[PDB]
Amino acid sequence: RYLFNASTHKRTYDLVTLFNDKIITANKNDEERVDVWFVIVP
Amino acid sequence: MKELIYIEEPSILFAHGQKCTDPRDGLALFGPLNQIYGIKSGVVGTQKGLQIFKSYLDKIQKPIYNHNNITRPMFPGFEAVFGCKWESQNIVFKEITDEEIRRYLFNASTHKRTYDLVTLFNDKIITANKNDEERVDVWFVIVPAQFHDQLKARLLEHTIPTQILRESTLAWRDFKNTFGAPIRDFSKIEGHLAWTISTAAYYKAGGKPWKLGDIRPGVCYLGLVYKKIEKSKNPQNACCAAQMFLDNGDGTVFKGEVGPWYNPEKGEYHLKPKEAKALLTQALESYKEQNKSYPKEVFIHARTRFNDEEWNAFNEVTPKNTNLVGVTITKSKPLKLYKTEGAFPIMRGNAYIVDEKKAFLWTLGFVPKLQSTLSMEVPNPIFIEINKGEAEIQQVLKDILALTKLNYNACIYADGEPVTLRFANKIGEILTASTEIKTPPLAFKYYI
RNA sequence: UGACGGCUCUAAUCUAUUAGU
DNA sequence: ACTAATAGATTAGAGCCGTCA
Ligand SMILES: [Mg+2]
Repeated sequence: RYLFNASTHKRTYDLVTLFNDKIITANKNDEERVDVWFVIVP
Repeated sequence: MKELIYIEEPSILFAHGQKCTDPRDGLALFGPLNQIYGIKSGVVGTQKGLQIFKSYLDKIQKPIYNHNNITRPMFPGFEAVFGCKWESQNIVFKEITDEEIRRYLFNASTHKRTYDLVTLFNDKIITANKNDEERVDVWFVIVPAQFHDQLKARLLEHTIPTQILRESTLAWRDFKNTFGAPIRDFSKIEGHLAWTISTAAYYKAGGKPWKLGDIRPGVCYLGLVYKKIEKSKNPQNACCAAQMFLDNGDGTVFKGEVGPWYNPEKGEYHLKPKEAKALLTQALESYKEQNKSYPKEVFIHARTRFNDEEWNAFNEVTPKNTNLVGVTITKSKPLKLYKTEGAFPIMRGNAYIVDEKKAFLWTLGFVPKLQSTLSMEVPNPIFIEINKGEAEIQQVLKDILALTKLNYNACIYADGEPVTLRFANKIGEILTASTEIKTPPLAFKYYI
């Protein structure tokens, strides 16, 4: 949800952990070979 | 004086969503399922390896024949079967030291020489991957024994596909002996060699040749195996699980659960009580999150009878409405049969039921269309037993045969044992080379 | 390590008992 | 309460050799 500009450390850490774990799991789990990853952020 | 029940052979799928039996027929007729626009290679070794590999690669593009094409279909051409571009004008090459002062490798200190050579190769590959701008997909290694084991173990951390080919495999023409004859004559199975290398290269580049389409939903397959290791106190750890075979709304999956759970005892090949829970706990959620639902029915394969307390612990661990069955497969059981007439053996797919649980099954019987038998001599059966669990015997007997053709490392018509145990065994010896590996990857590409 | 199969020798724990200091 | 010697019956490594007359 919205936690204001405060807790900005947690604010960036949560999102970056989510994206990083998603990318790492995709790289180490899926079978199809990929070359580039285009990240779309709102 | 008992009738033997015959089970019809299952079928596989190919391009355009159509069915067939032999993978080679589908390849020569419809090719692969998914398509990759091409592959970019990369080679390491000596310049002799470079010229030999280039010569062989340009030899592949033209069709080749077999001694008796009915026994083995002909190879029509790499681009014909696949249409995937693979040329000999896009190869990168990193030179190796060639003076080779340590020419005494085969008769010297094994550990030091192996560590030095594997360090050299791995460091060169890492430097090439982390420095050069040009992209790479696979790597072929040519070398002129506890040797190939360490090569993949250290590189497993960096998630890079790899392949190794013997120096005598490609240029077998001049590989003569003291008599002068080739030591590994390949004058009859060159087409099948091309088949095997081409399919291995296509898979390891990210292409999926074929998938099953005669499977039922709500089922999961699993297997376990044990291997011997002695470092300090002989901890018979093993317990290297494999296979998941889950089914989402559409598709096949071969991730599996990996990690060497430890059995500290000496001869207790039976699983530890503490480690048992973690295996099923790590197996369940992988299917759950992909398919959004729990697996109603599950399967367990093995190769050794296990005690009761592990089964109990699994029973409390397993969720509601899930049946647990442990299927034991044995290969060394003398049940030599004989066809009454002719110089010719029995078919494949014949099953013999002795009781409610135990059974004898054949896989190495002649194909009706191959005009010959896979086994060199009269084949021997395999024994199937159900230790614990309640289910229908007939569907289990027919279902194992469906998993006798998913061998991606080769293009044989079928393999005796189901490839689940083969995958687990293959993971075993390659994951135990180095004990410093943490969180191993969950893909079959890197170590096959 | 091309991959499969058929073989050939070597080793080892778990039962249940005996002889044994 | 553990140390040797005979069996039945499981259970795992390695090493050769052919490739379907
Ligand atoms: Mg291989």
